[PDB]
Amino acid sequence: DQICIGYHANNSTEQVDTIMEKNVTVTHAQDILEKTHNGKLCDLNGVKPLILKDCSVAGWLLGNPMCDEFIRVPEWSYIVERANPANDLCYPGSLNDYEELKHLLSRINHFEKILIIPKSSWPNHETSLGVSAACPYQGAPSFFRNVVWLIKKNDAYPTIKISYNNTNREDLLILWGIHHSNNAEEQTNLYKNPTTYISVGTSTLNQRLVPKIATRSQVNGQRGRMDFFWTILKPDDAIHFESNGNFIAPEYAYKIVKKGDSTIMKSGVEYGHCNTKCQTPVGAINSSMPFHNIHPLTIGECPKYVKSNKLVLATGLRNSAGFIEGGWQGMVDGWYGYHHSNEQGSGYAADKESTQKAIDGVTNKVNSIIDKMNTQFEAVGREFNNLERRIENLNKKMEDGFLDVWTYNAELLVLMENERTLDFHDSNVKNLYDKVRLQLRDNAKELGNGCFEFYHKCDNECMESVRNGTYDYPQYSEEARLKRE
Amino acid sequence: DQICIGYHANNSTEQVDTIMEKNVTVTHAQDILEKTHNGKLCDLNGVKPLILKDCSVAGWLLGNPMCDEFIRVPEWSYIVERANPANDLCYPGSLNDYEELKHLLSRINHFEKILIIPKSSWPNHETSLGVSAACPYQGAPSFFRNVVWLIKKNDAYPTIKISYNNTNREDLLILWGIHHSNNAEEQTNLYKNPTTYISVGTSTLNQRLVPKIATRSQVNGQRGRMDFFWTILKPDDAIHFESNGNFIAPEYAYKIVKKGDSTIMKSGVEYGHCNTKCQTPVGAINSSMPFHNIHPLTIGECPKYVKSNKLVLATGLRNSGFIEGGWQGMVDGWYGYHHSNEQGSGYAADKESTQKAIDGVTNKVNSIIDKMNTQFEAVGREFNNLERRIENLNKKMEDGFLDVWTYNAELLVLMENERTLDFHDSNVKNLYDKVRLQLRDNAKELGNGCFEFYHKCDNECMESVRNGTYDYPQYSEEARLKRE
Amino acid sequence: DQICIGYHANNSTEQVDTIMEKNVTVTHAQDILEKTHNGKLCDLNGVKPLILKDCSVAGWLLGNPMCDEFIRVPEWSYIVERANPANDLCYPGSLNDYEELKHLLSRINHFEKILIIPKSSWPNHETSLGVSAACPYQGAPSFFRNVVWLIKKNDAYPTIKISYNNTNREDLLILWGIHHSNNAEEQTNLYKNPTTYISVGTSTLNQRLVPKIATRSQVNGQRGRMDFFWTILKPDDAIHFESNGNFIAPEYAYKIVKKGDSTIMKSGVEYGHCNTKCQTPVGAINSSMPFHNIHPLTIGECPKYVKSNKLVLATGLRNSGFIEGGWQGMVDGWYGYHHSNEQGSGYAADKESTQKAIDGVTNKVNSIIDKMNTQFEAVGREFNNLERRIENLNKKMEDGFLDVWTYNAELLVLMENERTLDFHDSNVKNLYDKVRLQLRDNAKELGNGCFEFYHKCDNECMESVRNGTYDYPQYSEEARLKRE
Ligand SMILES: *[C@@H]1O[C@H](CO)[C@@H](O)[C@H](O)[C@H]1NC(C)=O
Ligand SMILES: *[C@@H]1O[C@H](CO)[C@@H](O)[C@H](O)[C@H]1NC(C)=O
Ligand SMILES: *[C@@H]1O[C@H](CO)[C@@H](O)[C@H](O)[C@H]1NC(C)=O
Ligand SMILES: *[C@@H]1O[C@H](CO)[C@@H](O)[C@H](O)[C@H]1NC(C)=O
Ligand SMILES: *[C@@H]1O[C@H](CO)[C@@H](O)[C@H](O)[C@H]1NC(C)=O
Ligand SMILES: *[C@@H]1O[C@H](CO)[C@@H](O)[C@H](O)[C@H]1NC(C)=O
Ligand SMILES: *[C@@H]1O[C@H](CO)[C@@H](O)[C@H](O)[C@H]1NC(C)=O
Repeated sequence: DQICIGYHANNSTEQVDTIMEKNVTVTHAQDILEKTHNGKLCDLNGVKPLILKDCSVAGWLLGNPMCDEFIRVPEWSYIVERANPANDLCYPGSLNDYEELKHLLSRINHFEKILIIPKSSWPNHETSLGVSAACPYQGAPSFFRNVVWLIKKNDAYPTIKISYNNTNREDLLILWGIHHSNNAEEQTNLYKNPTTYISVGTSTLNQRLVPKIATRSQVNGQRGRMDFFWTILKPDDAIHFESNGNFIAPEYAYKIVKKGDSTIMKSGVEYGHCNTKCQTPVGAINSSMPFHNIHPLTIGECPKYVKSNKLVLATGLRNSAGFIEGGWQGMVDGWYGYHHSNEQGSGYAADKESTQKAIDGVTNKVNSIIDKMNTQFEAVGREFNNLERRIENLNKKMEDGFLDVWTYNAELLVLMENERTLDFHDSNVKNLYDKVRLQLRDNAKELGNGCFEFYHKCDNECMESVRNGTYDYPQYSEEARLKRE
Repeated sequence: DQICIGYHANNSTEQVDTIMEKNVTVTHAQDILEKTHNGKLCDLNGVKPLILKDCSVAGWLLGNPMCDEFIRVPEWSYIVERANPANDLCYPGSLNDYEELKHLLSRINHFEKILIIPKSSWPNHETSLGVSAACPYQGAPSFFRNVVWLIKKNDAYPTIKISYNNTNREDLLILWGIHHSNNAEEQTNLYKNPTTYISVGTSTLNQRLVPKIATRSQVNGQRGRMDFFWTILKPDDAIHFESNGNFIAPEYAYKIVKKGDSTIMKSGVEYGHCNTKCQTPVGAINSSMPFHNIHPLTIGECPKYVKSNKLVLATGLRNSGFIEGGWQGMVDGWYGYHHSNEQGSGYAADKESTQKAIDGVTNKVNSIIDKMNTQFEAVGREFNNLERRIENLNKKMEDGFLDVWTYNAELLVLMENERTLDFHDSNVKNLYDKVRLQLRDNAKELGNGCFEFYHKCDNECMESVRNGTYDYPQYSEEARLKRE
Repeated sequence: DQICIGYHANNSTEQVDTIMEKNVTVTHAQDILEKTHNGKLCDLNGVKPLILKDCSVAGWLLGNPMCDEFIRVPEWSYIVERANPANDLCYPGSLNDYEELKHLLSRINHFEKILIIPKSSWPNHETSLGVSAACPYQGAPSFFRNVVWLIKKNDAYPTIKISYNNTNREDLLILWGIHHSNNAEEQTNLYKNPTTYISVGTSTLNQRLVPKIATRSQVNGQRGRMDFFWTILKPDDAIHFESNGNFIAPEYAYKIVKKGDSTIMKSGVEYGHCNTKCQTPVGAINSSMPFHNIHPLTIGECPKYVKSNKLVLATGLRNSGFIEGGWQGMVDGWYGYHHSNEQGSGYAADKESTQKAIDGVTNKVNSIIDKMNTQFEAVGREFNNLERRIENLNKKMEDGFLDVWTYNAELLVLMENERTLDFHDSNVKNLYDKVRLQLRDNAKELGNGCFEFYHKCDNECMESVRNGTYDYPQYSEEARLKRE
């Protein structure tokens, strides 16, 4: 007749690795790595992205004829540009500080196109003949919609002096430009004056733009260039333009309210009509998990990116070395338990108030690991041009350096803490074995099989008494002494 | 008679968290995070900062007539500016590469102003009428002091050619400027020449400045602009100027000796006459702790910034077995003995086990604290309105380090608090098993962490249990008779 | 007569630290810090570096007469420059975006010089008279090899109009320049037109360079300057030039194909005809270790730089318990027994317990090593003197990761070293308990980790305890008679 102390077992094929042991098969386990994404672009904390479809920020702002998605997205959380946007700056040219404009325009609380300078304001200039084939609507010469290309009237280009005073109590992104002619004849056939200039003036702005007339290669059919510039006119300031020619003048402008920053996501996944806290270029994540293996370029309150394919914590115990050779599959109601063998019956009876302390403790470990990184911050990817490659490497080295920090720390944490969990189970069961012993030492033989050879025949009642620690060895003393000497 | 094994307890309400348990009351604790700061701007490693009051670096450098208060301080460690300096450039304009000059001048080991180009070097030119309302000394029209605004003399502005050969064995910060007019009438009225230029050339510098005459909105009453430029002249180089107008000419210059760098601190906190190794915009830290939560924009050998409000390490044993009782009566050691015999009762601590634990617990805390080995660096924010991308790259960096340090500092505390509390438990068990091995069968293992002496033990054999000098033969027969 | 439980000891003087215990001498150890290099510059993953001996990238790209080691390498993994290169721009001047060109040229998969504008293309200009004493070759005036300094012919400089269509299926790096003359007399002597220009135009380039005729300081004996500009002409694009004068015309251009990035290294070390995955300026690393203390500025897949001088993990046994005592005589194992009987005294080891430990501590060391992500390709970057703020940003990042990696590594060693020692203590105690249950009421627990056999035990009887097959009945009555 004997009683034994044991640990739970099940059908789990789940494996965890530890610092000193690999491919340990455990009963229960929880992966702290989120590997799933919805596959759709979604809203970020309630606000909808500005999905410029085959358009660029420059083409959308200046008003490329081919771009016809609604300018009326009043607020956005991030801009979604396709990589290599199809339609951008139809007339060959540039936009100064495109990348800084895009950054400002990444998250905008209020975007309202207003007309600041009417086409009626150019009485001595022609507003209808500033078109090019390169910028084409329905197979006809057209131009940028929100900017005007002014040419001569009656072989004359009288000097322009104009001003717009922002009266709107809201900042204004005003876009203007210069046309670079290809020859002196082209200069005198669109403008009339040979030497030209553009002056732009605000409180912060002093500009002098002179055309560069020289032979250039042809892009989109034209050997001339249009270089655009921008400023943010403050609530009560005036912008002053002066030109004797070569002026792509502002007609429309944009009201800007700037509160918060984001990035331009480059992706092709469709808007899924959803909301998320974390947005990847390939999908969106809904998770409290601490780490993720999806995409480096994430926007929102996102998990930390690591290179791991799996990060399996151990929420349970081993499946079938120590004094207790194996696990009892038949035990169902507890992790730690007793086995009573006597004449009345032999069965498995688990010990709660030991399993319960274990399940709460291991659960708190998992939750402490998951929640103590509530350091989740708003973060984004970035964009740098082809003459900022050195700054790009700083970004790559920072992003890669943080990756290697988390990947090493996370895996070691999993390996270190999983070992402690498995030994915490081995320590917990010995405390049950030691509690049963030290209460019946003389009456049973410590076989070391995890079992005690009960010299005294114990009924089902003293089994529960041993479980409750209420075994009186005087009550059962001599029946064991007869088997003893 | 019986002898008991147990641990110490006290009045402390200090609570610590482990990775597996929360709100665990312990006898002693240690927070490894610093929340206390001086509340004053102290000197950094012996050097007093350059506190500019309602002054910007540009206004202090160029000589804003309202900014001349801090003219003679030979060296400094960091520059203190208010968030919105009120004086700055009286005549509207700019200073090229301002934020790089600010960085260069954040830590200077020698600054001295010298007269490089006297006002007597400008005959045939006028040194007296270059004054504006925007720059005001005692309500009177004035202008920047360290630079000169030359204007025409006798309705003529002769082209001037001037050179300065630095001879001072130290580098010279030379500033100069161009005045952008507003109309052709303003130009001729100030400099008879209509088309103008400023050529500036050193060994490293080739500069051509031509004025931008155009209408602009007004600020500080003037619609014109003064764009300023600077260069560092190496100790045996010369700077060569040439202009036919619009030349804001250097009069004074500064000897620079830069042997290190810091940043500009934006703060209005008063100057306390103190010394510190770590300074924040809100105060100074002299802690040796690894982590801190005072301010992000620290400057110096500072702890690591974390988002925690508390980081409490367990240095005690009150909570977290079959010995589940903590003796509040024991007042001399962490682990100890309790003897109950017919002679009396008493508490006595195991000094060996207690001191071994104390020195080990103190090493665990000292390991975490002293292994940090922080480096010196400054965390100022020094990027302009068209440099926002670099500004975010700094933000993601210093926020990415926040998340690394906070997550690791928190778990380190949780992880090592568990080991500490189980270190205490196992140290208790070692005392129990020590006592058990001596009393093989001469006493009964009660199971509550105590032993029931079968024989009778006086106070001196109780001391034999403490000293490991218990004689099993002496009480063996007496105890054997006690059984049955 | 007695059997015992203990651990192995040797001559090892290796000292490690734990979180609670300092300077503990162990039997076996392993340092996870790499502290050695080969002292030579090696190939990076099978690709030779471009070693510009006392040459700058400008002096090699432009044809400095003394730097003109024409390319023998079609590709390179990184560029090795000296700290202060000695040749560079012989005629004083500048190269636009020099630091970004050095990033692009830092790793090149294929590089081939080609003649794009033959000197036969200039029939109305003098291609032979453009030399200077600033650029000397073999005692004679020379100039840059890969560019032509066109001057006037027959007191006439007709406006230049030239175009080069790229037809090479590869991108072309083209370099041109502008000469800044010192006076109007010099301008009319070398060129004839007094007001000049240089227009350069591709699909992505619109440029207008005008000379800066002004007095400058004398560098390399010349007060003139030559400012060079570069572009990358895409495979089916044309560059267009137009110059009134002051034109330093492209003669030779370079084919560029670019597939990776790898910084420029400043080292005086000599090439060693070797290959590595990790390179430092001091030497090259051949390590699988997680961390290193060799040089901050590495290139390749490298361990992590830290400030530590040693990161010694413990794989041994000594001086971790109350089964204390080390047996120097117990070779051939880590855990085992000491048998003392009339037949003699000897040691024996528990093979299964020892092997389970050496495999456990081996995995611990290999887990700390293998979980390292072997980084990526790496760099030490370079910024110029008006970019000191970004340098500070790069400094903060590199120094920030140091403090992160050092602290995490050091404390990881301290934490895992404690439990490695406690792993041995608990494994020894498990052998003690295994023997005690076989020796039930046949010996007495002395408490020092040794069992005094009540009966008399043979040599083979001792072996039965190790074997796990000790018959309590066979020696039952003898021990009862020895217990009085
Ligand atoms: C652990 O299991 C995986 C999956 O079968 C296997 O790839 C790996 O080799 C195993 N680890 C060891 C040490 O055998
Ligand atoms: C711990 O203590 C604080 C203060 O009483 C209490 O608000 C908090 O709920 C407690 N946390 C837990 C898990 O009991
Ligand atoms: C624009 O209008 C406001 C109205 O108060 C006026 O103060 C201002 O002078 C104008 N701003 C200019 C010319 O900068
Ligand atoms: C300045 O004076 C010294 C006197 O020896 C002279 O060598 C040096 O050339 C001068 N510097 C310049 C730029 O002329
Ligand atoms: C130290 O002990 C080992 C065997 O344990 C032996 O091989 C080695 O030679 C000894 N080292 C020295 C310096 O004596
Ligand atoms: C540990 O060993 C080193 C080298 O012998 C010694 O400098 C140091 O003082 C020792 N540490 C302590 C706490 O004794
Ligand atoms: C260059 O050559 C090809 C083939 O003749 C031609 O199609 C192309 O237009 C040329 N490009 C330029 C910019 O001249």
